[PDB]
Amino acid sequence: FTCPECRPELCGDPGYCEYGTTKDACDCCPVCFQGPGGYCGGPEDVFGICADGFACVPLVGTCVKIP
Amino acid sequence: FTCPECRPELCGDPGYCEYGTTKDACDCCPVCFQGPGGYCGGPEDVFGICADGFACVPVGTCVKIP
Repeated sequence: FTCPECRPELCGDPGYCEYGTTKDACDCCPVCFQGPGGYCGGPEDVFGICADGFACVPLVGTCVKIP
Repeated sequence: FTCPECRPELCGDPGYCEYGTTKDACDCCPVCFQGPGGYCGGPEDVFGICADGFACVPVGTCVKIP
């Protein structure tokens, strides 16, 4: 899948989020940061996007802090 | 592609969901429904998931079903 045109108005809302905020893979809309040890990866990072200092690790993977 | 099994306790918090709660793509993590007019679908509904009585309308937008 390649991303069709974005419109800032359309985006839903993730609510407040503890670890950070960031845009969607094509960079269109904001979503929340996955915490440490929480689901991530998947097609289009649907399962999460790791907060800064953390990297998605598979066995789809999970957020773990790098050195 | 397909889903691996998961740890329920793991899945991150989705927040208070004005339109309601549903399950994962892998049927594991809880998720909030997209409201009316909000972004809808894409690969695996990554973009959104329209609430019962609401349909993806082209990617697409949730539009109330009469």
